[PDB]
Amino acid sequence: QVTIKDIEVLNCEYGKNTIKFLRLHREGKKHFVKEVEVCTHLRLTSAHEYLDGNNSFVIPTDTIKNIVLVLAKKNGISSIEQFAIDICKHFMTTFCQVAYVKTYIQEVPWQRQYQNGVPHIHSFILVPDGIRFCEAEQCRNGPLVVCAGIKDLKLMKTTQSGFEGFYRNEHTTLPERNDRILCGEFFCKWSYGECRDFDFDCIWSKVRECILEAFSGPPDCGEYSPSYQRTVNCIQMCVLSRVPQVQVIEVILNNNFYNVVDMKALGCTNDKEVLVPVETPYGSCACTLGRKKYLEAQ
Amino acid sequence: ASMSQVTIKDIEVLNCEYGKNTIKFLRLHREGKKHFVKEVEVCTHLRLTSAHEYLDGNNSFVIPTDTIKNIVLVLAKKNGISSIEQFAIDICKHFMTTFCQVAYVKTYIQEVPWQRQYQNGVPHIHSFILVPDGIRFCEAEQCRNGPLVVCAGIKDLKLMKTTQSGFEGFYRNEHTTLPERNDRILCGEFFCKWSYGECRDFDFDCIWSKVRECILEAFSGPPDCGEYSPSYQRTVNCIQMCVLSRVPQVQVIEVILNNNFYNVVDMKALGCTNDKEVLVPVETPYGSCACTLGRKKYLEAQS
Amino acid sequence: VTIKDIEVLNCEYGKNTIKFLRLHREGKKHFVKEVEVCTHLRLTSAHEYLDGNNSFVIPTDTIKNIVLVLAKKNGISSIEQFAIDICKHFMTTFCQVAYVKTYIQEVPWQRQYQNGVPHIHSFILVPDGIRFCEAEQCRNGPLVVCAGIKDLKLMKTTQSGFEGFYRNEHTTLPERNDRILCGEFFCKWSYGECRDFDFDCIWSKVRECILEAFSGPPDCGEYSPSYQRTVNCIQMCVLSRVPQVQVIEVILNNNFYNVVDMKALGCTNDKEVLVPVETPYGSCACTLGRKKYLEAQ
Amino acid sequence: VTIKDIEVLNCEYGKNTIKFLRLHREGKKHFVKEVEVCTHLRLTSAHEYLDGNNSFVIPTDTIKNIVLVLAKKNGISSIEQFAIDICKHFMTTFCQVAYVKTYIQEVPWQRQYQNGVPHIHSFILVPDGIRFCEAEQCRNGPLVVCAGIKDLKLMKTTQSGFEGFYRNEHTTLPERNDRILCGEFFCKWSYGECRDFDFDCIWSKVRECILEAFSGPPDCGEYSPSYQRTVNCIQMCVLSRVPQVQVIEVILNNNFYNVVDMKALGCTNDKEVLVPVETPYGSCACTLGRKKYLEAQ
Ligand SMILES: O=c1[nH]c(=O)c2nn[nH]c2[nH]1
Ligand SMILES: O=c1[nH]c(=O)c2nn[nH]c2[nH]1
Ligand SMILES: O=c1[nH]c(=O)c2nn[nH]c2[nH]1
Ligand SMILES: O=c1[nH]c(=O)c2nn[nH]c2[nH]1
Ligand SMILES: [Cl-]
Ligand SMILES: [Cl-]
Ligand SMILES: [Cl-]
Ligand SMILES: [Cl-]
Ligand SMILES: [Cl-]
Ligand SMILES: [Cl-]
Ligand SMILES: [Cl-]
Ligand SMILES: [Cl-]
Ligand SMILES: [Cl-]
Ligand SMILES: [Cl-]
Repeated sequence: QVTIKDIEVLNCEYGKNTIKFLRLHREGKKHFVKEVEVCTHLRLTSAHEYLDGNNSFVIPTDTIKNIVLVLAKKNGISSIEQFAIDICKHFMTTFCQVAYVKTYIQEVPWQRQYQNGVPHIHSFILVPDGIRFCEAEQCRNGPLVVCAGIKDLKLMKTTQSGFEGFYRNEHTTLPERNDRILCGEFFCKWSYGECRDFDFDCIWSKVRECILEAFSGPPDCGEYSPSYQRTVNCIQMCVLSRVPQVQVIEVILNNNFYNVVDMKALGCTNDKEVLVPVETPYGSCACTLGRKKYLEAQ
Repeated sequence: ASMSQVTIKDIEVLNCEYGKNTIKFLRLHREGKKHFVKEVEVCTHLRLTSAHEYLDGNNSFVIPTDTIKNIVLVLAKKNGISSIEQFAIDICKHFMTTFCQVAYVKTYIQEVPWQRQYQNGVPHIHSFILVPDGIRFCEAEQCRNGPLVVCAGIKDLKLMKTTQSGFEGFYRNEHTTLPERNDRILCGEFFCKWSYGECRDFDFDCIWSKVRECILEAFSGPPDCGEYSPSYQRTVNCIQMCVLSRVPQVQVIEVILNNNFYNVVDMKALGCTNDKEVLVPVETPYGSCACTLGRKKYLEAQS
Repeated sequence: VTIKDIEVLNCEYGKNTIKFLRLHREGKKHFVKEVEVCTHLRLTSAHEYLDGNNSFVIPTDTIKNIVLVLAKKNGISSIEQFAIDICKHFMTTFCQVAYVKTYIQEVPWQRQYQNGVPHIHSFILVPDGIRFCEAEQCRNGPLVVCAGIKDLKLMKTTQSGFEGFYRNEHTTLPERNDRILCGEFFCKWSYGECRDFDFDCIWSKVRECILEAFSGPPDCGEYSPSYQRTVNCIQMCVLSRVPQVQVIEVILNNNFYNVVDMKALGCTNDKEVLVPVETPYGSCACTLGRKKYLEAQ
Repeated sequence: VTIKDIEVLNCEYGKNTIKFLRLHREGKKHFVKEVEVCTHLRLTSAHEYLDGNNSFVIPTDTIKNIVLVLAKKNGISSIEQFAIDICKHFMTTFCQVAYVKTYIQEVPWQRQYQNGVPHIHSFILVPDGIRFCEAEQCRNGPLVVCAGIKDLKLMKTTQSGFEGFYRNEHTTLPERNDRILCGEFFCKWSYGECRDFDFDCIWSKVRECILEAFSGPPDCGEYSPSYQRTVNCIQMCVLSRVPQVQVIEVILNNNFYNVVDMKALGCTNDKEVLVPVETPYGSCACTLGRKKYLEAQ
């Protein structure tokens, strides 16, 4: 005889997803664009809309959309991180029924066109070299926490990669390799915690450079990777060493193996000339590192 | 910093996880001329008892993701697949009993929805058609020395009712332009996931089917009149309470409803009168709501 | 380089992915037809391209408005009749239209049932092959109607092989008399100008022919010596059983299911565990027409 | 219904999505060309379909093997030359082949740079337009080569309108002399049989013409009176500046950006916040050819 008495609400969450818009800014003839996709989710201090059919405290998801568009118009978007902070602060300062707010934003990667070294006043091209995103979240009476990241970042090096000295058992057929293609799709996300004493765009760029440089090694010789997992650690340690603002960094590496096609039966000798990617199944590894000092201090 | 560099000393590993994703295969079973298929997609992830592969470049304890794939295929061949839940349990148990360096294993499985073809009510011995009316999945996970926990679910389940839906009496402020509505199309894409915890005294396929029926029936109401929904959130609660009322084996149920609004096109400027005849779906932006309900007795009984 | 040096070989424009649901009520009982419509025009002039002169251009926005107005005024008895109505509207209304093509696909909503009782107003999405149609007309030429089914995925676990094929120095494929036959089908058939029949009944009849020819009889099935032969069996079955079909195109995109070699893993895979190859993939395509219909042009 | 009553209008088969990377080393410096290849054949007979006789069928598996062997033996100087090599191989090797078509697209790997210094062996995926080419040949006919760029998304925030279009009772679109012009481009051009040039240099030249004609000069831009006129400006720019292009097809799929009405929200939106409409969407397409090239057939 199952009633509300027997049942606990563990979690209730709602929001508006994929709010797409472009913020246009004009300085005379020169146009500036920031196109974004925004998700904003709320947890309310009550669940009457679920438990009783009573919508009294529910802010319509339509109103969440309107608030995002109004703030874009009124505040502009200097950085997606500042815009995410503004949205979270709006919900927390305005609505007592909001226990928690989270805003996710990703940039549409528009770049200004150039003709013969001259930047175009109002013409752009889509150049996805890794999607910039950020995330702000706040519990009522808790810290406002900001994360930034880069996803759908596909990096490949054609050498200075192996995987040797791994655990062997009766189901292990993988050969030892000291030369292979290292191809990874990266999801990288880092927390600034509460710190905001810096330029969000400059620090995002600095973290991106650390990820590319740690992945590749120096351009004249590169650097040997003994595993996907070690490359993830090199990226994380490089970011933490060079960017003090990063408190916690998560890196997910989804890899594609490139197989040297055996062409003996086709009367041919394939000396790492023709390689076929395996898209599925695929390996993943994931690590989150945090500074001892930041975790201790809570 | 006051250091030119962080070292292992300054850093904590909060999480390390690796695995094999999208292991696709079909398990074929023959009873004379009659063929039976189970095609699945499997993901298996491990956490090891150390992170030396990350911290030191030492792969001694790393089970190749290739070996994870080989083990999944061997177990499919040796054990068969009576249910994806039993197969996920078998995979988790294999990793825990075989590899001392495994601290944690998680197996996710989804079924390719093959249905046997029929001609004039007669089942075909060996011919199938793909019919995605909601993707069946399950998830098993175990910490070393902890419970083996099994969840089942259905995702990409798209349900629509053309009436008996409104949203009224919501909070109003200066940015609220949404009108009150007591008649609209309720169109939802559902993700539903439920925990059996450690309980296994039942047929996984029969109970999965029972939960699916509860979801469709609670969404729709009775076939002769339906049932009024005063919000997406209330419909989620009706689905959850229906499952919890009718299926004692479900301890915890999560439901996510991603909705599409269908707008009655204003056709006045085109010289005609649209009386809820032509409606245009809004795919983005879209609303979502999510609720997880659990039995007090099951949650209490854990620590 | 000027207008003088250049020929316009082709000019075409239109509105894509017009999505809407047409709701019809018979008391408490609701009926839905949700569709995605594309409508394309060729104009008798290209001044909008060649001179920057939009005088004859029907805005793509107007194409959308016309599709929605016709849905409201006429209803949708069948997507084929709706595609005919759209093509006729553009041809009879706009002298600047040289050519119109309307593509329509159905969102595959099915009415929910509880204990064998149909629900008055509740539906579930069941994509077991997308129904579509295409109507096209050149100015004062025939209005031609095609219907079809795409994203139709059929699989049989035996009664399939591929043997006796051409061998050369780059041919490693073994002969096989037992394999899984798994195909994603695109099927499209022309009624030409004929309209003396129920579009929904004939569509259903063609779908049944495709499933039955693919599968063979349910007690024993039927051996397929190639993907290409299975395509021919489907086409000949449709042409035999559905006189209204004049021309039928079938595309079969196949997935090979490989019996995993498990010798190195210390066991024996007797066609028990098979791994699908999604890419690269084989395709074959055939279009058959009735002599009578082709001759009579 | 038998073979007697039916004509085969078309038979075609092939291998789709052959993915591989061709690696080339000059000491420490690595060069990559990763491609996706489709190769389709029409055979001189249809016995595999009509009779269940596979004697002349080249397995699609052999098509894959041939593509990989040619990549290994010849390298890939350009995807156009590789597509030519594949077509020539099938025509010279197999007398049962009536027709061959090879489609190739590049995976857009770019070499990584650190402060202007190229990395010897490290790359990043940067899809700013997918490069493709297509070669086709009928037995005893010319080997024809086309090159192109697709999924090219360009946007300008002004110097775009659409005015003076045809009005009727279903036309609600207002006249506009200022709007965002946002287009996803598919561009494809024919060299015909001509091959007296560097395929990579000419591809780059055509890409620059497309960007420059779309944008106009960087200090003022150039007014577009329609999507259709912008397509014409791109085509005429390519034809003016690249003599090797004989025929050019351009498809523009547009997204309208709507200035959100914010009056009800107590706000004044002066082209500050714009929401893109992804569906439905307008398209226009034009193919232009040189008189000289078309006449000379
Ligand atoms: O670097 C690697 N890490 C792994 O865990 C793995 N498994 N197979 N190959 C691999 N390579
Ligand atoms: O049922 C509804 N719940 C919501 O939270 C909501 N927001 N806008 N419309 C809505 N409808
Ligand atoms: O039935 C088949 N037809 C083909 O053309 C083919 N090519 N490889 N395998 C094949 N199987
Ligand atoms: O430039 C344009 N061309 C068209 O054909 C059109 N239709 N609506 N808007 C349009 N804009
Ligand atoms: Cl540029
Ligand atoms: Cl290798
Ligand atoms: Cl530190
Ligand atoms: Cl069936
Ligand atoms: Cl049902
Ligand atoms: Cl068998
Ligand atoms: Cl086989
Ligand atoms: Cl006939
Ligand atoms: Cl770079
Ligand atoms: Cl505008």
